Amino acid sequence: RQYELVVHTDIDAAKVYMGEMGRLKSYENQKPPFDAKNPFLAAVTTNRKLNQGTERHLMHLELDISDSKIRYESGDHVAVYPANDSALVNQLGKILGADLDVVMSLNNLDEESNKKHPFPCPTSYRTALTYYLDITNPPRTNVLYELAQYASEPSEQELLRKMASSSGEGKELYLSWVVEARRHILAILQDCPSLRPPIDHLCELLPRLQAHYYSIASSSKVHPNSVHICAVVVEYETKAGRINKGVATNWLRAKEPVNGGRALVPMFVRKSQFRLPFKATTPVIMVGPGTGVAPFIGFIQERAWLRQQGKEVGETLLYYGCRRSDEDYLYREELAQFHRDGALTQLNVAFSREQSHKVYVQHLLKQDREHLWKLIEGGAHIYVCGDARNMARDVQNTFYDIVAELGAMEHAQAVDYIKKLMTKGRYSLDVWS
Ligand SMILES: Cc1cc2nc3c(=O)[nH]c(=O)nc-3n(C[C@H](O)[C@H](O)[C@H](O)COP(=O)(O)OP(=O)(O)OC[C@H]3O[C@@H](n4cnc5c(N)ncnc54)[C@H](O)[C@@H]3O)c2cc1C
Repeated sequence: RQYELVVHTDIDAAKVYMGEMGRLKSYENQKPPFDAKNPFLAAVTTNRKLNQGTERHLMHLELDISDSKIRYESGDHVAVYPANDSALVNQLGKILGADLDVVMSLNNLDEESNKKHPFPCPTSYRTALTYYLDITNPPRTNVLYELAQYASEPSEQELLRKMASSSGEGKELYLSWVVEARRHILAILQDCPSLRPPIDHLCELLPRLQAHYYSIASSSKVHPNSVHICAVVVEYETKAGRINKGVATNWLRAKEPVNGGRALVPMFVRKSQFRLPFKATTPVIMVGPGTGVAPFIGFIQERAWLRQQGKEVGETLLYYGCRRSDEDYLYREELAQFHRDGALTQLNVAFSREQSHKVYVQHLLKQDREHLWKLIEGGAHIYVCGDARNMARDVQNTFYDIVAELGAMEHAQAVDYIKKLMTKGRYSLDVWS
């Protein structure tokens, strides 16, 4: 293996990592500048449910960044360093027969290597499993390969070796049993009960818990000291009878502003190129169904603020979409108000499940082809946010058709027309999977 275990049975508390990603005690003793290595622990001042129905949980959070000196603009992303579910960590410690509160360090056997440890050390197994390791995604084949030796029941050891191998059947079993069944490490330990790996080796094998990104849903012109997040919680039943929970979204959902004690979220801002036009008079066309509406809430807040200040602001159009108006229409109240006040020139919403067939944002775009062409020819900026798997492409193709038709040009010329808009920064995307 790559690291050797050094147990610290008599270490001073002040020398022990408790979840910080960078410098020891940086989470507790907060000093700017705040960035990825020194994230700001923002207090959650608001955490509320956005959707009307109960099929899913969509939430709006407001993170207090006052005194952080952090600067941001609508369009930027906010990264958060989440924590795993404490109950899940507890289950892992129990099934492994390990004392999670043991403080230790895993040191690279190669004393010259720049990578001295697998994560911040010294630290306890509980802390590592909570803040530093990924214990929810399907383990890679290499992890299964190393774990097989620890399964004392021959049949289970054979199963693990098979799924970690390159045999035809082995690959199909891994695909269905680990990947498709979404079996995380605890699920594997439960389904192969003879598997008893030492916790320190397990901590060396698992991947690191990663920062998760969200599109800031506020304008710094309106909320300079608060960063807002709009997110859908990930929670589903697996094909193995278990309930899997997305790490960051369930961690955020549990952040109660609230005995007192503020709910803190370690975060940092990652600058993007997704930006409103330099001139407020320039029109904007925003397309963002579902949580893709996130950055546009900030855009609209900003355009509304500018109008309120007394500045001239161009047309501001939003093409939003949800399943049902009484199920998951995000920011329905806020958007209605912005429209009523004139901040939002047009509020076009596609309710995809209110009829037998699908009605999506691109259907509304095409039906508004005339005005959209007028706006585009006039210098308007187009923005698309949300699903990158199909929505983004479908929307792009719709703009191709609009330009080809009303622009009286061939598809090829339409593609070049849109591509030039992208190079000129007039067609921007903020999509994810
Ligand atoms: C630049 C950028 C901006 C983003 N902005 C936003 C935003 O504004 N709002 C927002 O809500 N999200 C946003 N996301 C998505 C966000 O970063 C997270 O991926 C999402 O919140 C899920 O994280 P999690 O920690 O809860 O899930 P994780 O624990 O990371 O788990 C996610 C994984 O679970 C699996 N999964 C999810 N649902 C199912 C299912 N039904 N069945 C089987 N497997 C499933 C997939 O393999 C998925 O990759 C953005 C992503 C990027 C890259």
